[PDB]
Order: sequence, then structure tokens, then C-alpha cells
Amino acid sequence: STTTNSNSIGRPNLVALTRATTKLIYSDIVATQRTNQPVAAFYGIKYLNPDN
Amino acid sequence: STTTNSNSIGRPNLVALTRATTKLIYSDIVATQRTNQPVAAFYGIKYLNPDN
Repeated sequence: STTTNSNSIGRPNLVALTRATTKLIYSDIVATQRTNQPVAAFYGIKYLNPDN
Repeated sequence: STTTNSNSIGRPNLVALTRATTKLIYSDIVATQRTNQPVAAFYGIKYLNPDN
């Protein structure tokens, strides 16, 4: 009675990979703009009462 | 080893402006109709009972 144990398995099948990565959230949390110099300048222009 | 400290940065890049203004709400809160004379008169017309 030749069962399966008489047989010998070969190369098991690689069914599926599994990478793990976080849901990266930085495009929506912050506002971005590319800078063409190593130092960036953001302008704060304010409207003041006569008491500043 | 000519590091980056030898280089001198030039004009910093003005990435973005920033002004502060409230969400001005006076067109939607109150009813507006332009007046053509330095005194405006709004009529008040009422319907009364025989007891006023």
C-alpha cells in the first residue's frame, strides 16, 4: 500500500508574500512646498490695531 | 574635506506668505439694501385687532 509517506515532497509553493508598512500620513497632516535654497523663509504679515 | 560650512547661503527662498483674516460674516448675518440718501427710512406697517 503505497501511501503518501512513500512519496517525497519537492519544493513547497510560495503562495504569498507579506510586507508590513505603516499607513504613512504626512501628505495630509502638513502643507508642503519645495525650496530652491537650503534656507527657507516664511513671511508673517500682520494687520494691527493702533495698539499693535 | 571641503564641508558645507565653507559655502555661504545666499538669498533665502520665500516659500509662502501668511496673512490673518477672520471669516468675515456680515453679508450673511444681516439683510442689506443700499440707501440713496443720507437718511434711510424703514416702514413699519401692522394689522390690528379692534382692540389695537
